[PDB]
Amino acid sequence: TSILDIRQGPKEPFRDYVDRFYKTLRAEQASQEVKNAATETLLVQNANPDCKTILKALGPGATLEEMMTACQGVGGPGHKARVL
Repeated sequence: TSILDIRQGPKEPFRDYVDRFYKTLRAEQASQEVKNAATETLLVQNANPDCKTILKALGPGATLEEMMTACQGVGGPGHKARVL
């Protein structure tokens, strides 16, 4: 029931990931250093690796739209041969 549980699933869309992130955040919006703790940085940090890279390129203060746009860009399943 922690924000950690909020991760960027493989088959899970970024939207669902954000919903969870914001769901847990609002579940107990608080931390030992919320100020120092950049929520956005948490989502990105708690986000996949590639997304992290894409988010890194994004900017130190991208918008949800930009975050979702980059996430949507992230690679994935793109072929016939059923992925492992």
